[PDB]
Amino acid sequence: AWPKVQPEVNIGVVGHVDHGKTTLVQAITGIWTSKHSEELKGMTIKLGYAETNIGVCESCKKPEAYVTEPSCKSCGSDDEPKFLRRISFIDAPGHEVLMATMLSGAALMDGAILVVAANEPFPQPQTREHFVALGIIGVKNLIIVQNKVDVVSKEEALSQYRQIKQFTKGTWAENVPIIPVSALHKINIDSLIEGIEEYIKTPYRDLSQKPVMLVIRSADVNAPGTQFNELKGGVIGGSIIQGLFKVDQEIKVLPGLRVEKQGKVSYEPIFTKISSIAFGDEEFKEAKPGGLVAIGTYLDPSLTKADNLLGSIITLADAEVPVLWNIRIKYNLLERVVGAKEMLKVDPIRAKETLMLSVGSSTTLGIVTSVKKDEIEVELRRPVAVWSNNIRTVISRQIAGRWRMIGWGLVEI
Ligand SMILES: Nc1nc2c(ncn2[C@@H]2O[C@H](COP(=O)(O)OP(=O)(O)CP(=O)(O)O)[C@@H](O)[C@H]2O)c(=O)[nH]1
Ligand code: NA
Ligand code: NA
Ligand code: NA
Repeated sequence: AWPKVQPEVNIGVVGHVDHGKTTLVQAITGIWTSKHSEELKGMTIKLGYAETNIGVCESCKKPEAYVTEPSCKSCGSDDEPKFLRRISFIDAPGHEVLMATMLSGAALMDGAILVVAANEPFPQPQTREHFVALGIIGVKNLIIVQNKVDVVSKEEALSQYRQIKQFTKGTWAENVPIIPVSALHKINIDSLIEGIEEYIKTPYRDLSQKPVMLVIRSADVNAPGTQFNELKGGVIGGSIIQGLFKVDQEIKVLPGLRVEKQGKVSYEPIFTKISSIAFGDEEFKEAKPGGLVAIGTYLDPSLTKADNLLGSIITLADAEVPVLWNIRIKYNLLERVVGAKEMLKVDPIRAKETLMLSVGSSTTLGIVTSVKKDEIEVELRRPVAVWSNNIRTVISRQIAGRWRMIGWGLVEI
């Protein structure tokens, strides 16, 4: 029997609307992440999450030898496959109005799959925008998956293949592989598993770093395999980006609970202890980077699920983490509005304007109070928890009623 371990790597799945991201995750994991019959009142808005084990049948033909279940009967072997690792997928919504959600999920990714529909002109707006965001944030362990190849001839697929290679030529993604599949009919998925093992290696983890977990609200993610057992108290979900946490460790939620004392709005950190640690349906004594973890606490559930709880990160109780209402950012602007149907030119940052800041897994609006050539200073509508000095931020500006990614930078403390 394969061992029960936590997922050790997060693979993002991004791409233009309806290109088949959720169906590809289902092809790999067997899990349909988005309740898709109807949603709220015309797309999925939450992140999708699913996990799978990955194995390989030793004396069997590749790529068919790679498996996602402990069986080798498909290749004539009577042995169990060799367990390789457990992986997880962060499924981001494709709609252009939901870019903040993609950026929030991109903070959790160790690698990424860019889904490109073979029956659509390349590149579509969010194909370009999700690709640029990946390079901006540093998720450069990328596989480009040519989905829906069942719809088109081998000629048309190869034609689009050459377009993608020319698009990536001269960029950081020049050597990125392109793997054609049919997610819906599960064709050539084995070559994608092989590509994942070859191009999305599990990253080195510095397990001595100060433990930091980026929180994902329960209402912002669909994780069918994970469940909130809250007999001991509220459960907080998210992903560990550095260090490790253990059961019985004293922790704090930052910035914390909104409090208005005499008309003064502040955020009080919430302290608790880790009652339990869960990945999917299994309990663990420790939690490392990789996978969506469920941190069981002793807090009352009405607190952990409250909208007034600005729970952006979790750290150890005695960790030093500034919570800033004002931040300075060494920024860089793009050359063009990438996610629009027509690529506008981006105007420079001007004082007194409102910008959207993606920091870790949170999004915050703020007022520019100082503009320089390579630095800005922002008055934040809500504080952000800054656990390090080299923290990436993505800058967005509202254009035509839609927030569009215009630049990036580093939060300087
Ligand atoms: N013919 C064919 N259709 C596919 C394939 N993969 C997905 N589709 C179809 O495309 C449609 C959208 O697929 P879905 O996986 O939901 O796309 P999505 O990208 O997750 C939608 P969103 O961008 O809102 O997240 C569905 O009808 C699905 O059946 C494929 O490999 N071949
Ligand atoms: Na599986
Ligand atoms: Na990362
Ligand atoms: Na084809």
